[PDB]
Amino acid sequence: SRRTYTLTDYLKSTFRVKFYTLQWISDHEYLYKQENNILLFNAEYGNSSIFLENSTFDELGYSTNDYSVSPDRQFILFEYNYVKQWRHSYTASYDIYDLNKRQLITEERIPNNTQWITWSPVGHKLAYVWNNDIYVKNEPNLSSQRITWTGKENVIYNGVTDWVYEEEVFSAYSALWWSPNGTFLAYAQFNDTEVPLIEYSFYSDESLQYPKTVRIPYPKAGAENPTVKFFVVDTRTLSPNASVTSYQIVPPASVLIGDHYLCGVTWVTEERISLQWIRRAQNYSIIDICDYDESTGRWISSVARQHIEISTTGWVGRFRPAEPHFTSDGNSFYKIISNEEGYKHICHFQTDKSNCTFITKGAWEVIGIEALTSDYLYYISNEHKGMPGGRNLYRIQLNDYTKVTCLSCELNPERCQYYSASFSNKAKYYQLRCFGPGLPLYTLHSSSSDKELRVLEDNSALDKMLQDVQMPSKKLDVINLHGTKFWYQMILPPHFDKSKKYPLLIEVYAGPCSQKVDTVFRLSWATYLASTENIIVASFDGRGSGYQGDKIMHAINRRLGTFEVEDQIEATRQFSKMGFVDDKRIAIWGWSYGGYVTSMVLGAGSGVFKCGIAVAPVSKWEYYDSVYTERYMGLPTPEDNLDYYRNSTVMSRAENFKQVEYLLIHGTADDNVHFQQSAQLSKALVDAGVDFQTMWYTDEDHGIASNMAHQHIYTHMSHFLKQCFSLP
Amino acid sequence: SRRTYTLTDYLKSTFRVKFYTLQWISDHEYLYKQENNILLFNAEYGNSSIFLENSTFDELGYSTNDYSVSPDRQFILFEYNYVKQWRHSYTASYDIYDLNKRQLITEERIPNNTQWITWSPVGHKLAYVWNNDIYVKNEPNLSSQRITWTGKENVIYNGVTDWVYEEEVFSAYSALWWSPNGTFLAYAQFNDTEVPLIEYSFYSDESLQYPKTVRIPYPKAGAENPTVKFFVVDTRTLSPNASVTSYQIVPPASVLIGDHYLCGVTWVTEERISLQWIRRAQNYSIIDICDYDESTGRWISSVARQHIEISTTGWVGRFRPAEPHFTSDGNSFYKIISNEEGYKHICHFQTDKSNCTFITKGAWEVIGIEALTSDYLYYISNEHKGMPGGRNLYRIQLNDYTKVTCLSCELNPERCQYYSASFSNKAKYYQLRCFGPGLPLYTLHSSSSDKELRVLEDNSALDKMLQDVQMPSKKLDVINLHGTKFWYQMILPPHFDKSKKYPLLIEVYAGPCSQKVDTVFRLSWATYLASTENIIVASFDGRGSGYQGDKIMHAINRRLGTFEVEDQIEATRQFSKMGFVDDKRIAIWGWSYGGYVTSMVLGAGSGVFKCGIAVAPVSKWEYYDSVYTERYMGLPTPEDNLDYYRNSTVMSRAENFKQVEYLLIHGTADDNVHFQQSAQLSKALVDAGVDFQTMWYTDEDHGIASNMAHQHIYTHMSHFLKQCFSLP
Ligand SMILES: *[C@@H]1O[C@H](CO)[C@@H](O[C@@H]2O[C@H](CO)[C@@H](O[C@@H]3O[C@H](CO)[C@@H](O)[C@H](O)[C@@H]3O)[C@H](O)[C@H]2NC(C)=O)[C@H](O)[C@H]1NC(C)=O
Ligand SMILES: *[C@@H]1O[C@H](CO)[C@@H](O[C@@H]2O[C@H](CO)[C@@H](O)[C@H](O)[C@H]2NC(C)=O)[C@H](O)[C@H]1NC(C)=O
Ligand SMILES: *[C@@H]1O[C@H](CO)[C@@H](O[C@@H]2O[C@H](CO)[C@@H](O)[C@H](O)[C@H]2NC(C)=O)[C@H](O)[C@H]1NC(C)=O
Ligand SMILES: *[C@@H]1O[C@H](CO)[C@@H](O[C@@H]2O[C@H](CO)[C@@H](O)[C@H](O)[C@H]2NC(C)=O)[C@H](O)[C@H]1NC(C)=O
Ligand SMILES: *[C@@H]1O[C@H](CO)[C@@H](O[C@@H]2O[C@H](CO)[C@@H](O)[C@H](O)[C@H]2NC(C)=O)[C@H](O)[C@H]1NC(C)=O
Ligand SMILES: *C(N)[C@@H]1CCCN1C(=O)[C@@H](N)Cc1ccc(I)cc1
Ligand SMILES: *C(N)[C@@H]1CCCN1C(=O)[C@@H](N)Cc1ccc(I)cc1
Ligand SMILES: *[C@@H]1O[C@H](CO)[C@@H](O)[C@H](O)[C@H]1NC(C)=O
Ligand SMILES: *[C@@H]1O[C@H](CO)[C@@H](O)[C@H](O)[C@H]1NC(C)=O
Ligand SMILES: *[C@@H]1O[C@H](CO)[C@@H](O)[C@H](O)[C@H]1NC(C)=O
Ligand SMILES: *[C@@H]1O[C@H](CO)[C@@H](O)[C@H](O)[C@H]1NC(C)=O
Ligand SMILES: *[C@@H]1O[C@H](CO)[C@@H](O)[C@H](O)[C@H]1NC(C)=O
Ligand SMILES: *[C@@H]1O[C@H](CO)[C@@H](O)[C@H](O)[C@H]1NC(C)=O
Ligand SMILES: *[C@@H]1O[C@H](CO)[C@@H](O)[C@H](O)[C@H]1NC(C)=O
Repeated sequence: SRRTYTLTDYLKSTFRVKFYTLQWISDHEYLYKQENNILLFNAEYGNSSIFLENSTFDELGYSTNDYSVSPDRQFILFEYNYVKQWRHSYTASYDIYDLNKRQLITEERIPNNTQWITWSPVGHKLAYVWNNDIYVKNEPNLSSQRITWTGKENVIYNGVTDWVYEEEVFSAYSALWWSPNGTFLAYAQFNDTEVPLIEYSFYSDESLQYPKTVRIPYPKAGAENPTVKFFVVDTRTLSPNASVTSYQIVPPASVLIGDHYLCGVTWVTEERISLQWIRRAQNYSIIDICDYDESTGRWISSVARQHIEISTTGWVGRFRPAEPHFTSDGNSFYKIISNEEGYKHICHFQTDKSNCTFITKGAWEVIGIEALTSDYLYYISNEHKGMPGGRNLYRIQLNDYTKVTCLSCELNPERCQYYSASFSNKAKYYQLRCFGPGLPLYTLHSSSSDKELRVLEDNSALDKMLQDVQMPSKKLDVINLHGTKFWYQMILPPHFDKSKKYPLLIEVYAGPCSQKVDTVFRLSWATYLASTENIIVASFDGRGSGYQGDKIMHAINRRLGTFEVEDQIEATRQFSKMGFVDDKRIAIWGWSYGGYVTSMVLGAGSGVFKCGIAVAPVSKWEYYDSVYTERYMGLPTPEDNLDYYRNSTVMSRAENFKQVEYLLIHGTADDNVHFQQSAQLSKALVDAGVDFQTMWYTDEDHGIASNMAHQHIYTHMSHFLKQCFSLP
Repeated sequence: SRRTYTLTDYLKSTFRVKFYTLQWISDHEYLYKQENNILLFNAEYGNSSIFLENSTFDELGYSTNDYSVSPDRQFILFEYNYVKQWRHSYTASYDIYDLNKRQLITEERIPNNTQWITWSPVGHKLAYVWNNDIYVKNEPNLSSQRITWTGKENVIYNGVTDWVYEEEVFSAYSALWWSPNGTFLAYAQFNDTEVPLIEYSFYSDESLQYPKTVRIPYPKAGAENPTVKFFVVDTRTLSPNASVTSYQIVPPASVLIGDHYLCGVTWVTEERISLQWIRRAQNYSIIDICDYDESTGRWISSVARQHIEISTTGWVGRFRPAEPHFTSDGNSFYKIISNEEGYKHICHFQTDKSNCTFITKGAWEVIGIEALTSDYLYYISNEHKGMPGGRNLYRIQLNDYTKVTCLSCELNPERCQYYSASFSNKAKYYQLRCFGPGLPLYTLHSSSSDKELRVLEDNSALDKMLQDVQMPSKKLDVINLHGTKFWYQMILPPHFDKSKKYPLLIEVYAGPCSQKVDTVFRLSWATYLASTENIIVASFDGRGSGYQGDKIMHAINRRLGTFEVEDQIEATRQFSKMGFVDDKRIAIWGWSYGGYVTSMVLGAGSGVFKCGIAVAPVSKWEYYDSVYTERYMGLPTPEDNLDYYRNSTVMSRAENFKQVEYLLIHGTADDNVHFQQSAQLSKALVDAGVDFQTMWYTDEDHGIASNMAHQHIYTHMSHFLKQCFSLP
């Protein structure tokens, strides 16, 4: 009877998955925009009430908003006219609306193309970056004070990151931080003067007669990296006829020595800030906790307050060293690190002592610290049921590491095994976000009573919608490789036959510290491949993956393209041992690093895979950026690791592609994995006499994210997989 | 029984078609390279002597790619270190060899990276371009003397064409012209200052960490074109401590009025030069025969000596206006222009009388004037058998235009219907080149008795091989469209069997004045397609084609992408309704203009074609260069032809692509038809939700001619074709 999940279902998001985004604005109240009106919900009394109606969002372009209400609740910031740039970065326009007089501020408006804006932590101060320079507004109707005058396109960024810092270090565009009471505003300046430029054509609209050339300061492996400086402005003296009072905090000697990176900024107190630096190698990190000298206005550093974290078996942290979470008095902090066993656990440090005390242990890892009060610490880990692909919220008593309780494990054990949490201030309440394995579920809770104050979103609407369709099922199991058990998952077609034979599709990412296998509910292209095309879609996290301890994650240090690729084969090999797999029809695919591994596996000449598809794949690590590549492969010089760079390019394996049907896809405007990568790859194959297929996407970036492109690629990839599989 | 001409035979040229390349150097002697020796033959006598032993090459420390002997037979130029640029342009290194003392002149050498070099018509002077400047060397062993100082990269070219003059007007990279006795040295200077730059990426070898951005001053439709200046230099006063004596010849005012092009330079005598200019709108052209004034050094022009040529139905010439052929004395010249009946024939002009007299007439055309003596004039036309796709050599008596003799018609009426010739210095002898339909045949003839002195090359070898292989047959014929007789050709598969239904592939170019239907013998991809895959390959010349009169050719003036594509469809539709054609399997493919035409047809929704391949297609004329585009479309403004520009793009037909299988190939380093053109086309298709196949070629250009690429694209297109035709 009932239907199957169709490609059109997937491409037209006909089966919507709802979520519940809120914005805490006190230890017990939060804002939520419904339809278009911001409502203020009180978590302590359960009552709510419109904060400002739908009738104030005057569309000044096309669509609108995202909002930000000043901590003092006297003003509200409205963003619209959003112009996307890189992954996190973009420009937009802002309008400040007075919540008192209840009028839109027209005098001293915020510039068109602001790159970043933000309220001070308290009161209603503003600090924004426009044309790479920092400006501050003590009042929404006053004139801003220019803080920096060095701003310069493609060269000097003040308050916002350059391309590589946005992407591989901060995972954000923002590079300014207000101090708790708004006394100080800290920021970072990036200098790209010596950073080479990546360049590519961007054809624009059909009517543009000459293509334009995009130029971006992008450091590829080995290249000259951008430098950085850090400053702390004392906003108290900001006046139109006064000078900007500031101080430059320089990194510690152990780091100044050579090329380094600024990777973390944490305000401990108004008089204390914490900076986290890392040498360019990324196996030596350090935390420098600076104190404000009242009598001189300078932030003094101290050996007693510095904390070195290093890695002798790989790199520090997962994707970057863990951030420290300071206590209120700032005299001590907690930060995740690797223990003697190689597992990521919480360690307790005292601001001025170098030895710490782990407050957790186990054959599991703390995913990240979430909230900290004077009595408890709330964190996320994959301990529960020993599944590295699960996430639960836990609370541990600071005065007895014995009293640890799981606050989410048994709320809905079958439907919910993957949470993320969002606490209020002082952490007296929290939103629980459940992403699977069952339909997503958002609920609010009290921290004291641990009770479920209410259901914010249950997706019951999607539940109905789905009971009428033949959904596939997702199973997570285990196989052993090298005496170790690695997890895998398979999306199984509806009424999963049994011993009958189905074509297999490995969906791989496998980048370092990644995790493709999990209990997150997803409605993806695989869902359709299984439900409608009856294709099994497996995934496997072998060596290099994360969340299972450094032993597994650092297996690929300095040798990407080896184990993670090899394990994808060994596992698919076993998958074919199983009787429901049609070994004559096994394919593989992946995007980005998944594109790389897809290609490397297809280039292995293992005889196991029939066809593959790589999308925006890395092909030669020397083409990728410094921060990411150098973290796992070191420098591409003969005195360092140039050898493993050389033998891990996809081109080196071109002759074997003759044994498989290959589909290579890239977006011509990929600022991330430059189209260049695929250009050098197809050339090698051409030189090698290998037939394959191609698909370029004019002006699409790393995401091939436009609607038309999105639908095109999957439709195009679908026909390919079906052809290779002899499917109608 | 016998094998078939296989795809591999075509790609690796297993079957070589020999030819014979000689260089005349007198009226009875020509140079010929044999087994790497330069031999000097003697016409009539037939004997030959070693002019330079191949042992001379081996002593040189490099691969001598080309040679040139001084007209006085004392020196020989050795071209090596060749480095191709555009279609004609390229730089090289040169060594001058002293034939008398048999040494390699090693002092005051020619610089490396020479853009162009050439001997004076007599003696052994040299003129060369280097760094966009002109240098003159009187003696091989003496310092050269600089002539221009303005030469600047991508902006000022002295003695060599810029991108657009090379490709569109001169079909050459040289812009130098020695006078008959080498007294003067005429040269054009090109200013690209205000011409926009086309920018694209060149990836180069894998080791290149960052791609290189290529930039060419390239004028696209309606854009600022480069400007030009002509100059005659009196080399006699050339001395290190002396300025340069030069006069700038400006075009007649009727042309100077606005944007113009210099499209011809012909020396008549040592004191008379003929320049040919054209207006940006190529429907007005004028010849200005200038005389040297000994008392001033000026080159004076006179209204009497000016001949205006214009078209009311299209543009002047076939691609450019025919060039004037002057008489020894210089008082009269012969040039091809259009009849009052629209047919291109030879008109006799008086150097100072505005009227001329047509010495030839009919419903056929003269392709070109080959030689001119004081009694006879030799030309090539397609009159024989009223076959527009044929070529023969004719001789006409200047004293009586009634006696015309066809020198090639009856030499091999069955094997040779397409010739081209080469005459000795005074036309005392001529080499006839027979390119089809039989195997190419080169022969030597004496202008006196017109008897065949000997067979230079008959390809007897090739003839022996092919008899042992099932070669397909090529039949030319006619059909009627719009009440006219348009020619076509079909490469029929071996042992053709009317009654049985073959798949049909239409190979099309269709560019204005083009000719796909001819009698030239060609070992092509179609040969393989028909001999092996049993697919019929046909070509059709409809409206817009050339060599059939202006009424046919100018039909698409100002409306490119209409009648000619419309004529391809009507024609196929007829072939479709024939018996031996399986209308359920008809494809069409093409390159450049052909690619554009293939696309416009596929997107016409005429339902005739199943699939199509487009290689480096034009997609929107505003993207192509001005000289060529503006010649058939005029200017892309609302006051001109902007409207036919607008509805002639391929994008505007993107939707109809939902009805056909389409392959889109394009070199990413195509400087001629920019990649942008396909980039824009795919984007349109993707935005129209249409699925198609793509294939980019890293760094290949318009010809996609590297040996590896060349093979890949034909193997690729072969697969695609076989799929679509349901062929195993
Ligand atoms: C430099 O030039 C000399 C010519 O003086 C080249 O010698 C030629 O070498 C070829 C190959 O060994 C000879 O070809 C032979 O021709 C006979 C016909 O008489 C044929 O039966 C054989 O099958 C073979 O093809 C050729 O006779 C000989 N010189 C002549 C008479 O043309 C020499 O090869 C050249 N050196 C190089 C490497 O360029
Ligand atoms: C690059 O070369 C290294 C060195 O040979 C390869 O490492 C070896 O791989 C083989 C086959 O998988 C193993 O049996 C050896 O034990 C490895 N030796 C060492 C020293 O590690 C590596 O696999 C190659 N990597 C790529 C990208 O092909
Ligand atoms: C090439 O053409 C440019 C104009 O496109 C010439 O530049 C002009 O030079 C004159 C005198 O040097 C100035 O008065 C003008 O202002 C310039 N025009 C512009 C807009 O640049 C240039 O001189 C030409 N080059 C040569 C050597 O002929
Ligand atoms: C020579 O070509 C020009 C350039 O196209 C002709 O003039 C244009 O004619 C079209 C219509 O045919 C008009 O739409 C344009 O506005 C005209 N532009 C100009 C500058 O006149 C011109 O008529 C042709 N000369 C002749 C009469 O043969
Ligand atoms: C561009 O638009 C013009 C105007 O409609 C088209 O010209 C006419 O096309 C129809 C269809 O062939 C004919 O019946 C008319 O005789 C054409 N002539 C004119 C002047 O109207 C033209 O075909 C379109 N070109 C393209 C490439 O689509
Ligand atoms: C594709 N996955 C591509 C090539 C490997 C690295 N790639 C990225 O896009 C990364 N920048 C992803 C990423 C982002 C942020 C962090 I911290 C870590 C990885
Ligand atoms: C493809 N054939 C492309 C688009 C039409 C013009 N094209 C060219 O490549 C031409 N530049 C070829 C050409 C060159 C010189 C003359 I005179 C005429 C045509
Ligand atoms: C909720 O109701 C209480 C009264 O018990 C009131 O003090 C408060 O203002 C209300 N808060 C909201 C969010 O409406
Ligand atoms: C504004 O909110 C109301 C609900 O109170 C809703 O009915 C209306 O459609 C919304 N208009 C929009 C889309 O801004
Ligand atoms: C940026 O760095 C360059 C050195 O590469 C230096 O000359 C310049 O002063 C720096 N700019 C700033 C504002 O720090
Ligand atoms: C700041 O200086 C400007 C002119 O330099 C002056 O108009 C203004 O009054 C000064 N600010 C104050 C309030 O002193
Ligand atoms: C950190 O990495 C560098 C660069 O690869 C290496 O030379 C250095 O010895 C490492 N330090 C360690 C492992 O402590
Ligand atoms: C042909 O050329 C040779 C020199 O290679 C010469 O000896 C001979 O006399 C010439 N033949 C005649 C008789 O003209
Ligand atoms: C000019 O010629 C004279 C000959 O008298 C020579 O001595 C002088 O060096 C020359 N000057 C140059 C190098 O232009």
